Amino acid sequence: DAPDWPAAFVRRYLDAGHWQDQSFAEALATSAARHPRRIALCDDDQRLSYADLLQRCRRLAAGLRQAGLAHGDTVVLHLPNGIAFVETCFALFQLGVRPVLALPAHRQHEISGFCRFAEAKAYIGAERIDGFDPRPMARELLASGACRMALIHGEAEAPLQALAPLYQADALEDCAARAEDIACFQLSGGTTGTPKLIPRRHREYLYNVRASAEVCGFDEHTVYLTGLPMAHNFTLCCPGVIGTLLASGRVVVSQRADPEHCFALIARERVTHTALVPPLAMLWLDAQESRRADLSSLRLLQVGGSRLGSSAAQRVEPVLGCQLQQVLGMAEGLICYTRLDDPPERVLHTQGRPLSPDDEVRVVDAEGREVGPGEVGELTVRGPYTIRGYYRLPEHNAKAFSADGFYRTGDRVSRDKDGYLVVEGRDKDQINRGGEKIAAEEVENLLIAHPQVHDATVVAMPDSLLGERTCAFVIPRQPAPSALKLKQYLHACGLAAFKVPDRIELVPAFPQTGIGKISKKDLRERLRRE
Ligand SMILES: N#Cc1ccc(C(=O)NS(=O)(=O)OC[C@H]2O[C@@H](n3cnc4c(N)ncnc43)[C@H](O)[C@@H]2O)c(O)c1
Repeated sequence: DAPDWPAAFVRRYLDAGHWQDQSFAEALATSAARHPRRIALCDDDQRLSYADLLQRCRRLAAGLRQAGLAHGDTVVLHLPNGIAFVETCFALFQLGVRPVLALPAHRQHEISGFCRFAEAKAYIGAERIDGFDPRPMARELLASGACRMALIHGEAEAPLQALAPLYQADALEDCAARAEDIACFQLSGGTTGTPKLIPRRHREYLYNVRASAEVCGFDEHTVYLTGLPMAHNFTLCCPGVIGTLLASGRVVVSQRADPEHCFALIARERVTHTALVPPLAMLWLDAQESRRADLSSLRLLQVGGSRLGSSAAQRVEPVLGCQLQQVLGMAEGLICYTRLDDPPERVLHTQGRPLSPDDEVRVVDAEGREVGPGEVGELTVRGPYTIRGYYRLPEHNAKAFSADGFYRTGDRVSRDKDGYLVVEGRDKDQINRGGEKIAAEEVENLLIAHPQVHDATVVAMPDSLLGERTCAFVIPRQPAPSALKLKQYLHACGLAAFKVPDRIELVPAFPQTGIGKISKKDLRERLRRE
């Protein structure tokens, strides 16, 4: 069902001290006991101390148990960023009930799939999420038998049930979860959904949190803004919301990543840390009048999910006044971080080095040969917080994991002389133009350096004579440059002639994935049909 680490690995990871003997609920209880009255979590109106958060989680756990959720059950958790997300997560952790961590952007196709694949006892959602009313969907989940109950935070009508009254139960003090148990199902973030369920276990996911918190300098004075969906691995655990809580910092909830909102929130709450994907970082760097906000509290911006090119990376410290950290991560495991004392050569041009000393990285060619230093190949990895299989997916798992347990990421990377990863992109985003390979990131980074370019993305399109030609989609800043002007600019930059895009499309926006990454797959489909 959930392939485990072989015994030799379990022993090593315990011996090394990576895997400790606490579940998520116990870890939060321990943190809360260190600083019970300090504010742990705040939104626009509500501010919860560690002690009140813990008590609210224990009461909700009692109410969920009364509603029929039992140790070993699964639920689909589909909430917007907020206090209820945190409370519900940790209440389920306490009960040993596993949440599938659905994104706000997920809709009926995904949510129904998750409920059915996991045999979820409940859907837990809100009266509104990401501009969508999920309540008709939730009623259809019940009517079709996708789940047995549907709990809604907010107003709803029968046969949906209300989540808020379950907080009135007497606090449950016991914890049913074991450190070796599956704690939750993360979701894959590939380009061919429906997302796959990723079993994360308490002890390994907590190692992910603790090690990330140390690398990122989290401490008691960390004020973390949720700039991405809390359900996502980056926001939740790297070090994320849970890392902040376990460091006894304070989490500031936001349901929006636009700089007009977030910059005011940073000034009001004296935010110190956040994490974004590159398209959102570009919005923050290009914020106009909003930059009048007092951002002086900001200490660290993590950027990952997709590569932040050096042109944009170089602007972070001058414009925002904070340190940059680049992060390569995946919900399946491996995180790579640039370090807080790393020189600019690493921070501007790489996506970090592996989090754990026991992360085993192999970069291989199509034949499975390990490539030479600085050469590009497929990233494969095994380690102390990287899964050995997706949940209940033996057929796919036989293809996605090597015989010796390495996860095949589908990412193309090289490694520099110090072990830092440099991500070319996804395997499917490669470009072969008449036999000449083109690094899309090289061309994109040059375009993004242009003063009237906001963002740029380069994809392949079919061509009878060359097999593939290239098309750059470019979001301008006014006054917008023409395709011809950008081609002249790339020439002035020294770009090789065959790397200049055959076609340049000026557009207002790019199609995006669930947490805001650019969907190159959607752009290629748009070209293919045309
Ligand atoms: N801390 C942390 C953290 C950060 C991001 C994710 C995340 O993005 N998870 S993910 O499961 O949604 O997607 C994974 C896939 O994103 C791509 N990718 C991610 N970072 C990339 C980068 N800096 N440069 C280029 N590509 C990157 C790869 O293709 C990769 O396989 C996460 O889980 C944790």
